[PDB]
Amino acid sequence: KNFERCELARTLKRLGMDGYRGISLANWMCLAKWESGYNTRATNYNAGDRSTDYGIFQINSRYWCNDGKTPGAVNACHLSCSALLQDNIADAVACAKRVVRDPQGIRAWVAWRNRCQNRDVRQYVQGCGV
Repeated sequence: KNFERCELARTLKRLGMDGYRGISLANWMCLAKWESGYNTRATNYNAGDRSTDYGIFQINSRYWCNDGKTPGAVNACHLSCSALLQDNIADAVACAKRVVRDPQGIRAWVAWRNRCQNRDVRQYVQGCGV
């Protein structure tokens, strides 16, 4: 499913993402935008280390979810990577929260550092009623 901007903003807000561990909704939107373009079915195989990024947040199989084909991987979110490919983003949001509970916080995603950190992210939630 490809979410429309404001639709996603409220979906994330209802899921408890607004200010989760100090992370604003605009930051989460900027993350999803640059990671998948708001596409829940987005996937990226990393030939270099044999891992795969799944869903709207492009969560990696090496540490977060289990797909059974990533060498020496763990499943910190305790989810089949398949759960990160559903139209319903509840499980992906639960896993994204797990990711940020670690020391790096939102910085875990390099794309957030590249395109959201110290950037004007207000545009992501303007007019969405959040």
